[PDB]
Amino acid sequence: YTRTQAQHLFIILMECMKKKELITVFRMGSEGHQDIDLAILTALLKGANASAPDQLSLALAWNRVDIARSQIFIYGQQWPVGSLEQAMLDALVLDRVDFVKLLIENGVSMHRFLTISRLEELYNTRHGPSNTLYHLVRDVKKGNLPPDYRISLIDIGLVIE
Amino acid sequence: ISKHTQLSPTDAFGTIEFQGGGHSNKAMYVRVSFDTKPDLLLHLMTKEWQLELPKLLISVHGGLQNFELQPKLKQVFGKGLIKAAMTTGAWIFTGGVNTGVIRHVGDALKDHASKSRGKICTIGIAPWGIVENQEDLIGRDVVRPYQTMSNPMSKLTVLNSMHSHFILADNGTTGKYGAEVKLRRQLEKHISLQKINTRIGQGVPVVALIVEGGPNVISIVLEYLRDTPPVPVVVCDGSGRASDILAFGHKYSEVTIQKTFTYTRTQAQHLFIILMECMKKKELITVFRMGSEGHQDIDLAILTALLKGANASAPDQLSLALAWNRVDIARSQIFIYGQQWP
Repeated sequence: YTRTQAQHLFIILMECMKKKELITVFRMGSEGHQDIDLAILTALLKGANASAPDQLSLALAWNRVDIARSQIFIYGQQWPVGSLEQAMLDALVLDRVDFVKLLIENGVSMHRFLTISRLEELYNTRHGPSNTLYHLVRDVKKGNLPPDYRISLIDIGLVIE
Repeated sequence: ISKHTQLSPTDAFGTIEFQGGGHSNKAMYVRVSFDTKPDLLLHLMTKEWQLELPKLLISVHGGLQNFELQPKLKQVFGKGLIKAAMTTGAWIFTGGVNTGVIRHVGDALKDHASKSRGKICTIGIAPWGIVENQEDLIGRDVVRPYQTMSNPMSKLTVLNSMHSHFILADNGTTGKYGAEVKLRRQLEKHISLQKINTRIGQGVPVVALIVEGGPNVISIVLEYLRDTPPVPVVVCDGSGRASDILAFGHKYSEVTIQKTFTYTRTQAQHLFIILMECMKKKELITVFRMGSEGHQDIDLAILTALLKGANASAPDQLSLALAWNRVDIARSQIFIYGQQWP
């Protein structure tokens, strides 16, 4: 295939095999990861060499619940304190029902998570699909509203009434 | 010290709501001394908790470390245990904390509860010194919320959810085991002698289930086999612990050069004396293997071991099968060729 044994690519080949922690091989029925789409995504989580919260954030961004279920949520992960709470808040803002269910099943409790400030933050999000809450808040509290306005829980009570 | 503690009264009983899980599960609990008489415990469990007297008792002795069972084996084990505990009105005695085989029992209960009706009377007998929150449970006869979140650096373990009742026994210490084994064995002995509703004269049958284990699992198996009423046990092979060693030793009854496993103090220390005593009393051991031997269903393996383990006559076996409401068990075992009914 090359210029006989006189010319070889063995130096670069052995350097690559020295850095073989990142190589992923996809074989039909021989090794694991029989799905190539799983082979690509699982290589990205370990290839980033980041913590569990960063892997969970990446899986949340990709909207792949099974990837986080089979890889991120395993035995002995040692989440930092206050990380699952932030993951739950991010999943709640981005409208990820499957991740909310998975985080609920894996330890987090809604009674301690929900505070007044967190609910205020939830009511003033920009992610997710469109909604008509701003028009209702404008219609309730007088004819005029400032542009850069934070919607307080009093306004939500007024619009509910 | 030489057990110089204060004999204070009990101050923790009621019901706990396991906050955090996706299941709304209630669990009654009491905190009693480890020297409490079995009769009073049975009175509490029968009259205060409104539990009917069981037709069967199952002990789930296993390893303490968080081992992992391979797939296609833990699933069938969980399904068989659930079916045996649900079709037959029975109690399950577990460790209680969320470590070892108790986690497997917990997820088996959790998977069943999402598909079928009914409740399983799972009872956990755990020491008080290992719970992650000794506080948050002192409220007497009042619902106390409990958190299932696990902190790996807390050096303790959380109470396993999906358990119907808890018996928290304390010897006064904190952070060590050994305060519940004797009480659990005494309660099993006292409930075994309890009379079933049938007027034949037979007590509640008791079986033991072994998954994973350790050096003390051989000791408790030997103690079960040496009881004045013998108690059958059931073991598994795909665990990788002394249960697998026991299953291997079940074959070739009376290979002594295979006593090296880097698991105990070399060849100088061995459990071969107790192992060979258990293999001398191997008529009660039952081994469940996937596709190798017979009894491919573990729920059938448990029930068939109880009929032969009682060493009773055909009428008593038929009465037991009638009480368990298992027609197939009597059809395939009791009604065979040459039974000689009185």
